[PDB]
Amino acid sequence: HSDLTFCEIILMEMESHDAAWPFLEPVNPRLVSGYRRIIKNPMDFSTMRERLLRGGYTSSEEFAADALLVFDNCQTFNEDDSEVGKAGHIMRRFFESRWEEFY
Ligand SMILES: NC1CCN(C(=O)c2ccc(=O)[nH]c2)CC1
Repeated sequence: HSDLTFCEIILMEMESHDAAWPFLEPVNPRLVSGYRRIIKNPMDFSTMRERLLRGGYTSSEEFAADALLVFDNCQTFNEDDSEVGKAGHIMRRFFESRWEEFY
């Protein structure tokens, strides 16, 4: 129970983060040229919210995997100095910090 409750705590805190804006909704490949081709497994906070709400995480590890996928995707598609990339670095470091401060 504590696994998914912390997952809920951190997910809520990421969803409400100032730097969360590139990750609140799935990237729309029709608006982002090359995204479909470059990013094999899209992931975003709302998709993680949907899976978490639907009970779809077996362990806290799977939730962390989806989160890390959000940020791996971000770093794969965006320059580190891009606005989305910079936000992704803030969000990634935030996630890793929060994750480690519990686990
Ligand atoms: N509604 C938001 C605004 C724009 N937005 C991006 O531009 C983006 C995010 C991640 C990425 O990898 N590439 C582009 C995220 C969705």
